Amino acid sequence: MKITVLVGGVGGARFLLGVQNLLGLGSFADGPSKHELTAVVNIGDDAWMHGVRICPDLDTCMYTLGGGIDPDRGWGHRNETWNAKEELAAYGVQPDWFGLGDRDLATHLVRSQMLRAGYPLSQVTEALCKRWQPGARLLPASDERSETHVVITDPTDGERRAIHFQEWWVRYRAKVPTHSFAYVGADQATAGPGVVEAIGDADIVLLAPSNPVVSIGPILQIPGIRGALRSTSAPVIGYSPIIAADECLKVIGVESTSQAVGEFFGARAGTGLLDGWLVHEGDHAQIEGVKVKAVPLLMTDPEATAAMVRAGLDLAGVS
Amino acid sequence: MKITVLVGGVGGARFLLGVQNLLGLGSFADGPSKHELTAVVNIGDDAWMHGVRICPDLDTCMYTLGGGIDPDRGWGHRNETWNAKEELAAYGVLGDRDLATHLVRSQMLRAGYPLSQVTEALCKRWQPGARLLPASDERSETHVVITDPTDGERRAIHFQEWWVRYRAKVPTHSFAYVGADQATAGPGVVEAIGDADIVLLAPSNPVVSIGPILQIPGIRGALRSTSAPVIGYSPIIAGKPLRGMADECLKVIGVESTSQAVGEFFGARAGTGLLDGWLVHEGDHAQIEGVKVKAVPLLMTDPEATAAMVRAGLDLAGVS
Ligand SMILES: O=c1nc2n(C[C@H](O)[C@H](O)[C@H](O)CO)c3cc(O)ccc3cc-2c(=O)[nH]1
Ligand SMILES: [Ca+2]
Ligand SMILES: [Ca+2]
Repeated sequence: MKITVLVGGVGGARFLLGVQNLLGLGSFADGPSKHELTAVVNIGDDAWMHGVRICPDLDTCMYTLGGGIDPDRGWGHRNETWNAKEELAAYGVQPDWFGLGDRDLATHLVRSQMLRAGYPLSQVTEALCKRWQPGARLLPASDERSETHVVITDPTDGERRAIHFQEWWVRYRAKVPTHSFAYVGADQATAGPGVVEAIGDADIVLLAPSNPVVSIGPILQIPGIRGALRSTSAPVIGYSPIIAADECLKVIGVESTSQAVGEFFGARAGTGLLDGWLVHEGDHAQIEGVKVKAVPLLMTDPEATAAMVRAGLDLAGVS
Repeated sequence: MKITVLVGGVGGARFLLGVQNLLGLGSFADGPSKHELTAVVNIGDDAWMHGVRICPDLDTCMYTLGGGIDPDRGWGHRNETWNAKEELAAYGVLGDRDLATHLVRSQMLRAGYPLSQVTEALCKRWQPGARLLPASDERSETHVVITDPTDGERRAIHFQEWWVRYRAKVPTHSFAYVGADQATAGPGVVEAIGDADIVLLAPSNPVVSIGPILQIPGIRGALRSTSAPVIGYSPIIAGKPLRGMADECLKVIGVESTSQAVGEFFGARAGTGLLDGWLVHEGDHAQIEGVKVKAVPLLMTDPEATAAMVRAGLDLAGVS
């Protein structure tokens, strides 16, 4: 009936596809729907760039579930052109390191016009989703600003500087000496409309195998959201993103193992979040209070991920 | 060595090229010129659209004098795409290269820069070889008052919406210059009109291209008082197949599409009007009391023919 998933990045979007294929939602609708998919989507990477508002995780989910995503980039449109970006370069304006594709820009333009006219992000997203018809509710973790910053040592002058996550990841490639993460605005952000209720009324809550520190983690920094998870009746099942990201675990000093990431989220039995923790084939993890089972955890295609989604329901004991 | 031109539309940009060709400015420069071209540019078609500020006449002048216009289409960039517009259409609500200009312009305006300075910043890239002064740094947007067919009410529509959607489809009652009364003349505009050796009104549409410049407080007063001669060019070209058609915007204000009527619209400086001279196309006549009228070729076939057109205006004014 009702399943809620926390997501970020391309992995979160690909996980949602697996849920949809499993329950006949969205593009995979084969007859009358009998379940509802709700995604709580990271806003930590959102940024104003060139006077327009970029919501990468919401867009990636919207584009992916709607059949518009670039299969080889994982972000932005299929058949994208970059003529507006080329002309911005010809004007010599900055930032020159962030790619605003022509098709993509229409999304940013409509979004920005609505937000400046007072529409909250949740409403903008549903307005944009009417065109894409993703077959899932894409809820921004908040309608208020909550942006992940990165504290680095700047290589041009050796000075400490905070840069938005986008500049750290897209411009520096996570290649600069990096000291910590800051979730600027998280404590002052309210849980987005429907977010607490979606976590509270779910039959199960799933954590997509997205980046733990900078995709899922920032969702968990919104005060209302972490409490909903601790207080909800539904089982909470996490998927480990460690199959062998590594850069962001290092910054907060956590090992890059399914065991360490499991204890990063922690056990509901204690002060933590998880009731179950699924890890990849051949991987072993043990958390007291957390049901751990090793299963195939590679999102090869919507069919393989659907099995991944099933593995979580089975461990949660939910039908 | 100082010539000021009021301009709007594609005709205004083509006229500026002729001035540049005559005085060796911009693209037609050989060695450093000793003349200065200043354009006073209509802002009446400017609009916020899709959250960005679109300024059509300033951009047309900037792209044209900067050599960025597509020679075989005559409008817009070379190698222009319309993919963002395609997606805007799919969303149910504007060239891709064009959008870059709007993105840069809007960021500057929202950061406190006035339109005059925004224009100077964009011109560093285009280098049009002319000073492009917005008629005002305040909003003054030309609307058209229609009878709306959903409810039969008078409604003001932005001229650009009227032009594609409502023109010739519903009763059209008047023009309104929204914001004009609260607008001041743009920086350097009054001084450009006052210090010129000659002021030219390009053969743009008189009501909605030149006309709205004249609604900006201060600009009409500068025109009446300047010591420079004021020479207007008629936009009426007779001899077309089927005798052409009447200008639709002149029709809204019930003015005939003749060089005589457009001349009387601007009127004579000797009276309450604006012209010292009025050039009409060969084979055409106008007689207005106080106004020197001469028929000469008035087709902007190429910068060379436009250069001759500009030369005739200096000759009519008696300015070297
Ligand atoms: O590495 C890049 N990632 C780009 N991304 C992806 C984005 O960086 C994501 O924030 C991270 O890739 C992690 O999700 C975009 C996402 C959008 O919604 C819109 C535009 C972009 C542009 C880029 C880009 O130019 N380079
Ligand atoms: Ca707040
Ligand atoms: Ca009525």
